[PDB]
Amino acid sequence: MEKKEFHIVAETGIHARPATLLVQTASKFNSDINLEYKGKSVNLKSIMGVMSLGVGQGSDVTITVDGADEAEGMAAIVETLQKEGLA
Repeated sequence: MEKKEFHIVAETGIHARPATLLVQTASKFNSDINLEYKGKSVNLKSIMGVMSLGVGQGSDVTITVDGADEAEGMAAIVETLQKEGLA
């Protein structure tokens, strides 16, 4: 299991295209991937879950990756957050 904290700085927060690309990336892995904000956790492979969380600019979030491809899954997520300018 891998866990990492991130501070969201995009003006859009996790919404619109930045949110869809993130979920698409998460969806490529077999591990369980969860996003947690202010104590509530959602499946990062679910666009509905992510939208329900309502993560805006300045938010502190935690991502947990747990499974057979968790090393490359966490790495890919870190890469994607930085490439999209989310965190």
